[PDB]
Amino acid sequence: GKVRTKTIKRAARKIVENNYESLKPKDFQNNKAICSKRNVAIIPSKRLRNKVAGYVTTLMNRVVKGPVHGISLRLQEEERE
RNA sequence: GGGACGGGUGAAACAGGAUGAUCCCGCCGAGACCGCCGGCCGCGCAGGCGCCUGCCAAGACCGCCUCUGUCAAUCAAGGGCGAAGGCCGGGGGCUAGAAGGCGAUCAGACACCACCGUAUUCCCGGCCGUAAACGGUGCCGCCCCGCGGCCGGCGCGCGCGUCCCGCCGGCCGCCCAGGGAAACCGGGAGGCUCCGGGCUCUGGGGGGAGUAUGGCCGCAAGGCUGAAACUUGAAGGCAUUGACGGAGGGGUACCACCAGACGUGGAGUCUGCGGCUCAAUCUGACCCAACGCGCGCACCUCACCAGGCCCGGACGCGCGGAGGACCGACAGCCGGGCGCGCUUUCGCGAUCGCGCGGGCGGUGGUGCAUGGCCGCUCCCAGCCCGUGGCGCGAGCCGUCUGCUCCAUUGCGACAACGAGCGAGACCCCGGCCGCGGGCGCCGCGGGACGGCCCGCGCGAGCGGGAGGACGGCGGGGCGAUAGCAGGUCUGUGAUGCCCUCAGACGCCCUGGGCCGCACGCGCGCUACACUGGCGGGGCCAGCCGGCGCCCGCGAGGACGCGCGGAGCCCCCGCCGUGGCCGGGACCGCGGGCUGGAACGCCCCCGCGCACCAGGAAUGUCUUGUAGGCGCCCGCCCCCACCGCG
Ligand SMILES: [Mg+2]
Ligand SMILES: [Mg+2]
Ligand SMILES: [Mg+2]
Ligand SMILES: [Mg+2]
Repeated sequence: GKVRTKTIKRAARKIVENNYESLKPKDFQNNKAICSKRNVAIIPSKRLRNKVAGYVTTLMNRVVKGPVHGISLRLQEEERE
C-alpha cells in the first residue's frame, strides 16, 4: 500500500546519512542487503526490511536530485566556502 | 396591428379570453413617489431629513489686541415638541392592503402560498401622548498610551501639488496601562474598600400585579399615579464541557445509494415466538442489540402435574441403653408396587436413641447487591502523561479552519517541547521457486518493496504502461479509554442477603407433561415445470475416509477379515402443455431397527391436499463472488428441513 509509518521514515533517515557511501539512488537489492547487514541495523522482520529499503531508495534519489531537509549528509564541504 | 391562449405556483386551481384577450406602438386621465449617485458622508433638541426653480427666517463651527462684566450649572411644579397605528370634521381615490370573500395544503387550516377587496395609506384643521422612542450607558466640568481614517474652518513651508506640518471642532476603528463576574470598555464601564467635584431621577428575592380601589386627563381607545391578602425557594447574568439541530462546510460505507442480480412477504411443511385449553401444558430473552437461541426433550436429562420409599440429622452437652440402642424377614391380605401398612415371632447387635445448640444440601428469589464471561457503543480512530504557557476558575494549548491517507496515515507550520497506547507492525491459511528428508508430502528458507518507465505534485503522494505466480489493505485471529442499572444467581466446591430443611423445594422410584389447537408472525425446506420429469449407461472431488461372503424386492440380518470416495453434468430413449408421467400433504392394509419400554425412525402396495411465479411492504450481494449441486462432523440408544465446515 502507501502506509509509511513514522518508524519507517525515522529509521530510513537515520541509516541513510550514516551510509551514503554504501547505498545507491535506485537499487532495491543493494540497499536491501545493506539494511540486512548487522553493523548498521537490526530489522526483526522481513517485510519491515523491504519497506525500509524502498523508502531509502526514494529518499536517496530525492537527495541526488537536490538536498533534503533533516539529512545531515556532509554537504557542509560544498558550502563551507 | 395580429390571431389563441394568458395569468399564477414548489406543483396546481379560483378570476381573464373569437364581445379579438396576452403581445407591439401612439395618445389621454388621475393620484402617489424621488431611483442608480447614496457613503464606519452630513444636518437637526430629539422624533426625523433626498425632483427643478424662487422666496422667508434660522443655526453650529472657525478667525479676531471687537463689547459687557458673573449675567452661571442642574432641576419638583408648570409649559412646548413628539415615529407608526388610532379618533373627530372636511377633501381626494393610484398603488398596497387590517376586516371580509374565494382557491389550494393539511387529519383539521378559520394560518403560512395564490387571487379579489373595505377602512387606512395622501392633503387641511384639531385630539391622543405612547415605541427594543437603544449607544438597552442622565447633564456640567478636569487629567489621561500609541497608531490610523473621514468632514468643516484657519495658519505655516516648499520644488505649487486640491502636496505635508500643525491648531480647533465633530464622526469613527484598533489598542498598552487600568478596570470588571465575565462578555468587554479604554474620546471610559479608568483616575474608587488607597472607597468624598456639583445637580436630578430610579431600584431593594420571584409571583399576585402594572391587577383592585380612589384621583387627574381624554370624544373614545386609553394614559399618569398606584396597594394588600395570599403564595413560593429559587428566579436571573456572563462564561465552560458535552448532546442535539428540518444549521453551514469537508470526508466515508452494498449491515447506504446509482447500475444490476438473487430473494422474502404468495401456498404445503419443519422449527421458535404470543394467545386458548388443560392436572401440567416448566422457564429466560422483546427494534437494530428477543423469536434452529440458552448444542437432537418416550426413561434420565427436568425444573412442572398425580402418587410413594430413605435419612445419606456431620460434630458438642444432658439423659437412656446390652437384664438388649437401632436395624431385617416367611406365611396371608391391603395395595400400581416394596416388610409401605396390617394378624402373628422369629432374628440382628451399640455401627447408637431422645432433647438442646449446630450443620450438610437445594435447576429455590433477587443479574436493580456482586465476581467472571459475552454483547453493544464500535465493519468505529480515536485516548492520555511530564515540563512549560493562558485563565480567579470549571477549562484551554500541546491534540492543526492547509495538502494527502481506508485510517490522529503522513507532509508542512504553530506557546509549545518531548513521550506513550490504539492503527500499522504481528500470528494462521493460500498461491511461485529452492534445499533437505521421505511409510503418508512435510520441515527450513527466498520472493513484492508504490521497486522500474512515463506524467504531475516543494512534499507526503495521486493516473497510466510494463515485466512478473501474484500489484498496490488476498481471506481470517487479536483487539484501545470510558461506559450500559444490556444478558447470565438454571454452567461450577463463584458468592452476599432472604426461603426450605423429616408428611422436605434434599435424594430415589412409577406414570403424565414440556409436543396439546377456532387464532396473529420470525428464520428455513419443498414446488409451481420442456433452460423439464422418468428409465438406462459413462464419468471426475475436498474437510477426509473400512471392507468381504451369503440371505432378503427392499430396509435390514448371520458369519469373517483389515481395507477404502458423489451429485450437478455428458450420451441414448419415452412423455408432449393436459393441476398431465409437474407436486407429494393426508389416509388404509403390511414388513423391520433402537431400546427395560415406541408415542420414535426406515421400507412396500394403494389414495393422490394446497400450488400457474405471488398486494401494501422488505433483506443480501462485487471473482472462483452470487446462485445452483451434493458431501462430512457436532449434539445423539434411533432421528437433521438446524449449526460449524
Ligand atoms: Mg399618521
Ligand atoms: Mg430607557
Ligand atoms: Mg463610592
Ligand atoms: Mg420584590
